[PDB]
Amino acid sequence: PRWEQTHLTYRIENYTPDLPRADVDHAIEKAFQLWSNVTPLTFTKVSEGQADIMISFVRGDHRDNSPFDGPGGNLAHAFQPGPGIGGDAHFDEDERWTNNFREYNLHRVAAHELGHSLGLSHSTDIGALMYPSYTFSGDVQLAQDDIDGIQAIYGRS
Ligand SMILES: CNC(=O)[C@H](Cc1ccccc1)NC(=O)[C@@H](CC(=O)NO)CC(C)C
Ligand SMILES: [Ca+2]
Ligand SMILES: [Zn+2]
Ligand SMILES: [Zn+2]
Repeated sequence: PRWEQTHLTYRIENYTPDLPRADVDHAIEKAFQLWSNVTPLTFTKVSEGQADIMISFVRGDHRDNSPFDGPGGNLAHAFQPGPGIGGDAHFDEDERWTNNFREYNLHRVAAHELGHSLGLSHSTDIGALMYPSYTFSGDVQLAQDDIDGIQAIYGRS
């Protein structure tokens, strides 16, 4: 599954009160930048309307078939490209979201969920952003496995 268009939009529907709004926007815009730096994709943030990728902070049963589970456990989930909810990213509001090394760094999680929004599955490489359990090294960057995977779907910049 992949997006047919290379110019996509996203919208942050709501925000967690754990961080100032600017920090949430920054964390999300930098996560998209990681993926657009190695592919021909471009991302535009819209303030209203329906976007290709809708991001929201929600808790427990939130109208999809994957209810959240409170603090810890699953931290966020996303949907592969497609119509409707395809591409959407949901972050569990019951977690403590940070901008530093304390669990759990929003930018680090957003980088992994947007990989799913673009069509990636999980990696078996512990240094990869797409590994299935959270890791935080201090500096969020794509690993070779991450680069290889997204360029296999959209080509290289
Ligand atoms: C601290 N929680 C985790 O690391 C759990 C796995 C886990 C669950 C129970 C106990 C130990 C580990 N992983 C997730 O939340 C992932 C779910 C997911 O893949 N979304 O796309 C997202 C992270 C990789 C950012
Ligand atoms: Ca949780
Ligand atoms: Zn959800
Ligand atoms: Zn995942």
